[PDB]
Amino acid sequence: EIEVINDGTMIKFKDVESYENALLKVSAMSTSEQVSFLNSLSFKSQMILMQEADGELDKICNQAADKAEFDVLYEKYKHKYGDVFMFNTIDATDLSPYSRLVYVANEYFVNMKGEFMIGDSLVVDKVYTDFKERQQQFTVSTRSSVSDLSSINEAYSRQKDRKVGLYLSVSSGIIHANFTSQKKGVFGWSRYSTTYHAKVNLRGFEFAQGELLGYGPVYVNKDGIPFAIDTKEMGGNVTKVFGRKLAQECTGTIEIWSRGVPYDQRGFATVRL
Amino acid sequence: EIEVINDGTMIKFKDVESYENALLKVSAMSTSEQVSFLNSLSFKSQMILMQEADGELDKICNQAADKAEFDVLYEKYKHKYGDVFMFNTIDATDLSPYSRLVYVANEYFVNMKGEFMIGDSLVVDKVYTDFKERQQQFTVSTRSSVSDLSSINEAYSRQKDRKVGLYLSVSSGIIHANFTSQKKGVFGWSRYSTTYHAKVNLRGFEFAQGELLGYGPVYVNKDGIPFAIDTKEMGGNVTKVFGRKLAQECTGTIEIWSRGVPYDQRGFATVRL
Ligand SMILES: [Cl-]
Ligand SMILES: [Cl-]
Ligand SMILES: [Cl-]
Ligand SMILES: [Cl-]
Ligand SMILES: [Cl-]
Ligand SMILES: [Cl-]
Ligand SMILES: [Cl-]
Ligand SMILES: [Cl-]
Ligand SMILES: [Cl-]
Ligand SMILES: [Cl-]
Repeated sequence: EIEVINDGTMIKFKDVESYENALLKVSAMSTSEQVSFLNSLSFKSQMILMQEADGELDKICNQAADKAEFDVLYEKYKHKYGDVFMFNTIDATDLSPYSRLVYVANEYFVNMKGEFMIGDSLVVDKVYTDFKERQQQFTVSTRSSVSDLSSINEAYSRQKDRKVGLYLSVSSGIIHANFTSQKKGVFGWSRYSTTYHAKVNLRGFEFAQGELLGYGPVYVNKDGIPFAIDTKEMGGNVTKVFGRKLAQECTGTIEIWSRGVPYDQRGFATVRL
Repeated sequence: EIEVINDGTMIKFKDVESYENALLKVSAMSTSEQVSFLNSLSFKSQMILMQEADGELDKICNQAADKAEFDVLYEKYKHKYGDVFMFNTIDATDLSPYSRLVYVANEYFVNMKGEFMIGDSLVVDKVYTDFKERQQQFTVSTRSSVSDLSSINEAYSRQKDRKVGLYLSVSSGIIHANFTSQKKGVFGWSRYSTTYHAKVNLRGFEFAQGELLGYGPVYVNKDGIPFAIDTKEMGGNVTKVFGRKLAQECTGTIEIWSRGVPYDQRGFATVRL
């Protein structure tokens, strides 16, 4: 038996067996079935609040005309849900509220204080102290990592058994590029030959164009001119004069992929030279 | 003019113009053309050493019968190249030596001490203090991150505009699962409905099988039995009784992907419950 006590503010189970059984039966239902089974019991659990919280976040993203308006709405939203729920302290672009619960499926029966009862025993369910405790791990290593536009002068894409990079530096107006590629073997990562592919869009820039039809290498103006680099097969450590600076600042973006790293998985970087 | 002095141990350029020109012309050549142009000058540069270092690492991976033998070979290799070159201090599976040079294309002309000359001026080229200084960045954010088998009880795949996760925890033998999914909007990440896909291979495990043909939910033995989970469309925060422990330890692996995150980009995790 499931009993709603303390004027619809507490779920009480007969014993451990009743609780574990109700958890299995309720967690196996569809969201609508769960919402209706809880409506049957006239009990608002943390799960019903999560439905509401998620519904309200989706509506805030739809009514907000601009960032400043969203910021006003979202501050009120966080204040509203930021006590029962927890927000992402690592990535501030992740807007969603989170359960504080370690034993996640208990969300169906815990109340607004994270409580439920087994007979005369009160269970204050196990919670995370902070969001960082939930995502905490001893590892630094990942299967895959691809750089975004917040990476400065360094673009990479490390996949499961192939890596590619484009590293930029500048000495007296001369821009140096390092094209890199590795393959995962039985003993680890080692350099291997590949074809490099880049998409360069830079301001105040001259490209060090390679020899073509017996003309060049020559500095070709690419000031705000997007262009592509599709090399021939080369080693895993290629060093090149990438170009020169025409102005005080050389800004823009770079994208890098290879024969082994597909365009979809290309690495990005903002250029500041 | 390019002049090899101090009995083939130093490259001397006439002026800055000669150096910048030779750097452009040499960096635009093919690897073989560069190796031959340097052989023409009877000068061994850091570039020729990198060719040798890379060639020797590839040969060590081919002659090593096992890890312990490689370890003996690779210790001697590191000692040999670990002064002129730099090894990866962050990822120990990355075996390759690295240039200490900031201005990478200078590898063609720098000697074994990272030197070259402009007339009577000696240039001790700019180097990185440590490997960490080369990979150093202020950002924590990436475009893409996928967990590997070193991630314990948490598998994820965060792509450019879609995320998926499978988080496991255990309370008194009852295993709790959290299936998560987010989409990137104009204001950031928010929850959205998707179809989840998992590949589970666990020891000492009973799966909490959902209702099928009016039978269950029921605990089905999956002790060392690989099996798949292909859900129907569900929200971005699904909580489930995943199963139960049959023994003292529940170990194995989990793989997670979704309708938005393709199988290729599926996240991994080792399970220890
Ligand atoms: Cl009452
Ligand atoms: Cl990006
Ligand atoms: Cl400069
Ligand atoms: Cl090209
Ligand atoms: Cl390849
Ligand atoms: Cl001499
Ligand atoms: Cl992996
Ligand atoms: Cl346990
Ligand atoms: Cl299934
Ligand atoms: Cl989708």
